[PDB]
Amino acid sequence: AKQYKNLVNGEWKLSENEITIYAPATGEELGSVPAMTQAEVDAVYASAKKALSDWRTLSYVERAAYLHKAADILVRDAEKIGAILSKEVAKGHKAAVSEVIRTAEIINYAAEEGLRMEGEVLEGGSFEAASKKKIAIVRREPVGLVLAISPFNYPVNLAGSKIAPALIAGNVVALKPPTQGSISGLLLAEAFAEAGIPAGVFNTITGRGSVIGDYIVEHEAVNFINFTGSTPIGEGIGKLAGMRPIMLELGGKDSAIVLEDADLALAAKNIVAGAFGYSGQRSTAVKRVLVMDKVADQLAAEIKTLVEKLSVGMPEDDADITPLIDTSAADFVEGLIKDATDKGATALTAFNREGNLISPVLFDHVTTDMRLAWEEPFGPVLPIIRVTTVEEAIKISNESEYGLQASIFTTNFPKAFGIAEQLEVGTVHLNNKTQRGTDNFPFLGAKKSGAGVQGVKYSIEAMTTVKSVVFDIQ
Amino acid sequence: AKQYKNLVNGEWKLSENEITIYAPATGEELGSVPAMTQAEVDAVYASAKKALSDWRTLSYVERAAYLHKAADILVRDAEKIGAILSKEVAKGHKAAVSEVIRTAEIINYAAEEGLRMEGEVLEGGSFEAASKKKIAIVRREPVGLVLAISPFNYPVNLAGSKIAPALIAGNVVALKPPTQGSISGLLLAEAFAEAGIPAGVFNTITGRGSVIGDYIVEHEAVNFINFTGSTPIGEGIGKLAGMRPIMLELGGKDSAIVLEDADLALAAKNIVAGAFGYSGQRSTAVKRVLVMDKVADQLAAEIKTLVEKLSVGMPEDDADITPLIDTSAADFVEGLIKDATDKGATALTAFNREGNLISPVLFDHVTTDMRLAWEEPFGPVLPIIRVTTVEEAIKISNESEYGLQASIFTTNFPKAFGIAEQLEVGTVHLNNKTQRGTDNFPFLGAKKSGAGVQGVKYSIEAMTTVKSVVFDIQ
Amino acid sequence: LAKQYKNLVNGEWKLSENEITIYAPATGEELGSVPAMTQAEVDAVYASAKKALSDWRTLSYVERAAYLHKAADILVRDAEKIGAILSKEVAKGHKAAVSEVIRTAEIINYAAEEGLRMEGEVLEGGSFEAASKKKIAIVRREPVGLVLAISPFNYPVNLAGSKIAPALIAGNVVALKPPTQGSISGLLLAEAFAEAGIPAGVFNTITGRGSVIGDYIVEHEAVNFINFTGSTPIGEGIGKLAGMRPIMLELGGKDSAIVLEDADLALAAKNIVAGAFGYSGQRSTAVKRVLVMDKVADQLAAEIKTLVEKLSVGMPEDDADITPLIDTSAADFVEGLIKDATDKGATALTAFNREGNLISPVLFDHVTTDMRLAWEEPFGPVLPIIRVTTVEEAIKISNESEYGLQASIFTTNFPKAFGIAEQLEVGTVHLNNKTQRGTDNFPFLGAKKSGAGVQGVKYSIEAMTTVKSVVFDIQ
Amino acid sequence: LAKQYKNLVNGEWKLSENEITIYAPATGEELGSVPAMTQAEVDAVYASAKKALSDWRTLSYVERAAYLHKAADILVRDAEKIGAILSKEVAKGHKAAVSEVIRTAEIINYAAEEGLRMEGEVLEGGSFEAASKKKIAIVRREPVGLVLAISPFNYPVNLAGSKIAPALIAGNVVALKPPTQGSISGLLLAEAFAEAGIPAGVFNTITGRGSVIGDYIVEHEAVNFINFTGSTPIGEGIGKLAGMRPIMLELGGKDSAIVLEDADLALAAKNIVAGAFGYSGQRSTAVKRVLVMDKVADQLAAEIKTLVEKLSVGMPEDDADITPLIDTSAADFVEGLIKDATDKGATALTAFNREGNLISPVLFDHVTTDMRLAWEEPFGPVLPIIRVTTVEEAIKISNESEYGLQASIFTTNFPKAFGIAEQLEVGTVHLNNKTQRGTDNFPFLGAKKSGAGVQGVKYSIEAMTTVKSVVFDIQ
Repeated sequence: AKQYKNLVNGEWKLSENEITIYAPATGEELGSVPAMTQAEVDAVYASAKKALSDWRTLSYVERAAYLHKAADILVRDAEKIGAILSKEVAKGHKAAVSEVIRTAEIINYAAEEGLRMEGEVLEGGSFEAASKKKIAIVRREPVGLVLAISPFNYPVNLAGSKIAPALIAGNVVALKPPTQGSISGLLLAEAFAEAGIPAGVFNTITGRGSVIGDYIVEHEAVNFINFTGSTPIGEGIGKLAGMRPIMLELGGKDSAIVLEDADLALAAKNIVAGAFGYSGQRSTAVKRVLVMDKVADQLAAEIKTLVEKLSVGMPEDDADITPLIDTSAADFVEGLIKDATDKGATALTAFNREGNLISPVLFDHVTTDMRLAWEEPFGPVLPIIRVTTVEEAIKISNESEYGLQASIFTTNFPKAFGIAEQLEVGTVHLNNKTQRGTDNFPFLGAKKSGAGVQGVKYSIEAMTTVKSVVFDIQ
Repeated sequence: AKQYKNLVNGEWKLSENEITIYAPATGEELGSVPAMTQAEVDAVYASAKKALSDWRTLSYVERAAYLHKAADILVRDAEKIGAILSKEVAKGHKAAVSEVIRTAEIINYAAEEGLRMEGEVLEGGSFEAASKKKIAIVRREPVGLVLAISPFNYPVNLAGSKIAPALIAGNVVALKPPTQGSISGLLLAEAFAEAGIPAGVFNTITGRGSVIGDYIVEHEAVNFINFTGSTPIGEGIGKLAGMRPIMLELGGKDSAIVLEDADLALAAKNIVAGAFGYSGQRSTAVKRVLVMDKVADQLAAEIKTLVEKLSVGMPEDDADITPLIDTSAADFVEGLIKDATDKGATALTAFNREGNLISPVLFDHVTTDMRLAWEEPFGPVLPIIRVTTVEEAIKISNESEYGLQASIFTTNFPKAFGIAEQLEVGTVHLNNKTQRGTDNFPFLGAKKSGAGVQGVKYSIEAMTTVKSVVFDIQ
Repeated sequence: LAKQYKNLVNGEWKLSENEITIYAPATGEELGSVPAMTQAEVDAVYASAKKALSDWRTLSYVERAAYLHKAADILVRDAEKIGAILSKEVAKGHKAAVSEVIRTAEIINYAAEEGLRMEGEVLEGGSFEAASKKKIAIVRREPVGLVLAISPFNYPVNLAGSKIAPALIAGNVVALKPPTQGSISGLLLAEAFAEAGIPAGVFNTITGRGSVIGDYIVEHEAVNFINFTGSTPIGEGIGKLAGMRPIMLELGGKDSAIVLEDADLALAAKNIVAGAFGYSGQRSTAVKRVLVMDKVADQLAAEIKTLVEKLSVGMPEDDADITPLIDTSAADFVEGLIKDATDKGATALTAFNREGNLISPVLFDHVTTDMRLAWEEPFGPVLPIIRVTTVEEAIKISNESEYGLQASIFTTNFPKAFGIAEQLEVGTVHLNNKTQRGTDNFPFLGAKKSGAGVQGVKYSIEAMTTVKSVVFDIQ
Repeated sequence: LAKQYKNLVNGEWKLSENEITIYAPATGEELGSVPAMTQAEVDAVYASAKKALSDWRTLSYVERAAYLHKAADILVRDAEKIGAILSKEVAKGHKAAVSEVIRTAEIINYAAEEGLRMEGEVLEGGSFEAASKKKIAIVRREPVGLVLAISPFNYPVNLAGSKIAPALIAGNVVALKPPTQGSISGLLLAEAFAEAGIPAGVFNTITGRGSVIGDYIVEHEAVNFINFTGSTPIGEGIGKLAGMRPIMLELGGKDSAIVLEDADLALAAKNIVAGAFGYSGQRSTAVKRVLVMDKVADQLAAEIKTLVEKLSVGMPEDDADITPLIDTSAADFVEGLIKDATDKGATALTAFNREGNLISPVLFDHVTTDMRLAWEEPFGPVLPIIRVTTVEEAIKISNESEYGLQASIFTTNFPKAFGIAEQLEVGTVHLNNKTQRGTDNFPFLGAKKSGAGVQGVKYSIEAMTTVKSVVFDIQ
């Protein structure tokens, strides 16, 4: 347990006050992180804007080199970092190390994607004959200062997924990790520091959201806000952003539509893996099964068999189901479970809770009057909602305020594509669980699920603008 | 003078209350536009969302046919529409007709640009070997209901520049013109009505900002806000946008940097043309001259002689300088002229005001102490600021809160490019006035100049999103 | 009614001292004559084209597009007039011939709008080495120069315009050499461009005997690009005569229809027959061999047989499904394939009949790969059904062909169909539908002997443009 | 010291019954020997490549990229080992030879990362016709098959890797035929791919005598694509042997450097001399004629003269600017161009000397269009200065050449330079800098006799790929 420091203008800085961070699964004290003041935030942003001029005028090759070096150090330190990440957010140990490796893969991919950035030459003669000698040389430029806010459930992966695309394009960056997860974000920062990233190009901010939460987002120095977290926090960010560009990755309630001709064994396998991965603490998780009545009984029984095999225990033992992030999270999940039971749902697996470790709960015969049909639990509970027509399944799917992803299980792929067109989501996975991977694919959501398009090349594009130079050929 | 009506769900609807419109130059009564209630706004949006489903399922070529017919109708009625448009916002008669013709060019170009919408196919094997059989089919979709808000100084051109890109992409649209400029916006709507646009696919809103101003923007049926107007109004819109995507075309203070090796006569021609067009009531217009001392005196003389040749009079006579949009506008410009005179600027041309018809005022020896060096006048007044180094011109240029376009006048193009890379603007014009065109080129502004990227293909991309369908090849 | 037709040369209409009489293949009716150009007259066409190139490539895209749109308008106006003669010249159904002219106008309009929004690119030296971070490349599109467009008899207007309009929008000049059978239809298409006001020499035509100018028009150093549709052997020859100059070749095919056990057999049969016997099978893109899993072969053969029996057999003016073949050699060849299959023991499910060069549609079942009909492109109304017992065997037999234009897969398992498509050596695979070139914005290409280059509108434009790079250092 | 080298054949190293001994062109030193393959041994190379193609193209992009990155890493490691031998083999400066190997590694790495993230497209039938609005085309990239790569003596590693890496990342298999003079350097490159673990048959080498296998390796049916850099006459012969198969040719140049009256003459002279005399002028891309406005010609000539007189002349081991030319025939040819210019009255501003095949750098002024040096590519250290009176004249003379690779424009008026560039019949125009292929992400192409196809990394990958369309109807 160390006293961790922020990276500020090439230096490691403590603050007057600090926040002690405990392992959710064991209460073990892991260390402290600084409680930055609003003025300390100003200093970070000031250092970053000063470094921006020299950073954006480097070559793409040179900026890519730092990112590649940082990714190499992350791979080297994957076990060290993953061990601490595992404790900090109660994530299975092996899964935590895999998160660090995936972050390195994304950083390397972003570097090589961004370095081949291309512009366009537009012909005035495409629009009016009199301007045929006028051409526009359109080149990309960084937006400036990117504020990256990562989430507790991917405190390294969804930090690097923001940082690396921003840096390659010439942006400078300030990372605000979640307090629960700030140790992991600082451990990611060290790899960038050791890679030699110039002073102020990349910095970190830590503190409680009461002191600095709104402040870091409102600050006029910030040119882009890239956030992953809860919908209510993300909606608040949208207001404070003003005219500034944003990327928001918010909640989800992904539907898994199972038609009558589906491969029920494949459906059940994917639904359980996607729904209960990391105890259901993921935006891109199967969170409601919309199953045609004719196959519902059998599908529910095969899902139940797989849920009962999920291990329930501690992160260090690589348990499928680990304790939730904090007591409020599990209290909210328990309330949803109770509301379903009170309204008549069938508990195919039994609710149990020891501390914040909730056993995986599978409900059948869930109806739309139950909170569990709509509210995102961020816990290990899955509702099965029976439907009688595919039109009903589409309407119930679309009635959700969320629209991140959806799955369609069916052997009729032309019909599945037609269904996909009508779903109000970013991505539809056919005969597979929802997921944001592979990380080159676009990742986005409709409605309250957020704004902007992620995925590596899409993040790069989102965090750049264009500069047009127009002249007349003579 | 007639009673004008809003296009709502295929019918021309009146309101209980109405607003009488008068020509700003003559006081002639041109007619009345409806003063909608919030309930009538609700009905407009309900019609749009109800028409969205059928509209988005049409083929691209079917949507393009409506736009082509609307543009053909505008060309037919260009004289008729321009004649009234000239009265409504005191634009030169010939320039008003040219606006309508240009709008049709944009509408046709948008139709053909958008109908060739392509998707992309991404390989899971680009990122990891285990996903080589997984591919993503990424296709474009509309964002939903687009609220289009046009400006008084281009009430047709910068209405159609938003409507056509939206429509071709399968969005539905509600056009909120400015009250002064609503007749022209409704005349534009007639062209779309006569083209047979399905009921609810395109609608108009008119009314008072105090009743429906914020209501139309914050309404939850609106999925995209596309606005051109003043920077304080745009800032208000960004706050009300929340998470929803926006496009804002706000103010400008475009600088014209004139170096020592410049063609001073050519610079003066372009500077005067760009600065005093439509009496300076344009966001993209030379609004300040940053000239090196050595050539300042000769440049000022060449600019002065050209300002003296500008005609000053009534729109129907095609005067270069016409009466400003309203008395508040002229009052504000008079105050900037007075503040510069009182601080010691040399008026190379005489300030004369007759009603709201202000004569073109050219100031020399302007300094950063004066309001005219920074504030956007939206009137026929042009400051000349002398600088000693290129670094000083760049610093003064970027110190503005606006960053729309810039002009560089020089014979050294490699140097001009290096300067353009440092200017915080969307577009840099070499040896030419700042201008929005050609309409296929990107049009964007940095800082308080707005958000998002316009130009035809860029507009279409902004007002679409993507839908990814992922599946495994077997 | 048998007019004497003229070539469009540098804005003028020119006869030649000798001529070639064109006869209707279905009736023998004399339709007119076309000039038999000398090599010296070809020289004049090419000299006029290169002269016009300088002023044509320097027009704006908008100006070039306006000419194309006008020409397409005129084609739509005269679609009945032109289709009436096209039908006679190549013995194509009257309604089909008119539809060809309409489809050509749609391609021309689409090419103009596709080509005018062509874009360049800006590349960063700093993408590759830090020392060149201030060096940028401004890359803009340019035409290749003079494009020789050679159209085919089976689409003498459609696959003339598919070359002319993409070439013209990008700033190329064009010379159209139709086939003798199809030259009248090509000159009628030329009328529309002339009336559209296309500048003198920007678009020209050439007609003549192959023994006089056949190789000459290709070997001429004035030609910078050859865009050809026709037979494989004739296309192979052009490949040698082209030298280093770029080419596009649209040659023959032997498209396979793979029918799996889970396929909708009735739908598969409908698509197979429509694609196989359209225009009497005289189409490079067309189902020319059914590879059917044995479990469903009997039912599929029965479904196909009943449709083939319903095909009409008659004259172009009657819009018969099966019209007379292009000439006597073509019909003899088809009869030879029919006789080899019969002699080797194939089952004729429909009756062979021949009146002149009008061959009735022949469906064969139980075809084996020792039969010529299994491999050789007939360009006639005959279709073999070949039974297989595994998908792997169907893939091997499909890929053993020297042709690789398109393939159809009929199945309800689309993930599997995609895996099969990855292994098929073809340009395009159609799922639960017949092979086809359309829609004309899609890519159209063949592997192996089926051709060279990628067509479809935007792809055809890219093939007939090059790049001009301007590199400078920012200071 | 002199080693016996072997070809890489299906993952094994093979000798041949006969071999070819390679000697250092600067010293006559015996460097080693390479096999003299027979036609049957060529058959075995191509058969092994075609067998490996199926397994190679079904790998993921990342897997293929990993092999390329490993090979480059090995190349950087052995850059001094390989550079030292390359220096001797083609009489290139020792330092410049090592740099060529390093640049090859850089190009290989760039091609790996460029190729792995190439994408397909989804096209809408509803863009062309309403009735097809539910039909979509899923268009993905596929390799062309076996790529024959032919590298040149002047860049035997760099312009081998510029073909091998783009070909491989796209899923093609490759056979590399280096030039005899340069075959050792080509086989040393092959070792780096072998040590990287490239699967057997995916990459192979061929060496032999042109009189034995010269045409055979190109005419072979197994080859699906020929990618060649070398002389124009050799490249012309490849075009006809290629048939319908796609090709890329990098041939000769006669790049003009147009110097206008407002140009910085001192900077123009520096760039002209560095470009014209690099590697003794043995480069297709290189200033080979100066077209200078007569008002500044006198001052430019003296500025060029001063720098030419400073160039070092000597052995590769000493890193001289001017090294011995590749062989005697090449020096004889350059001497004949120098003599023709002298005999026709040109002014020699620097003296002509020839030690063996080491020719001193000759600058000629007052060169006229009747002199062979004004037109013919010397591939030697001689540079003509040609005085013009108008920019129009400079454009005309430039465009009269049968070569059209690149051109330089030296001036302060960039809008005018851009207008001049549009009129130049070349691939790339450099403003106020020497002509050059780099940076290697930029397009590299030539007009007229200067080649065919567009090079540069991403352009090379696109040229050696095709498309596979899968079309279906949404329900």
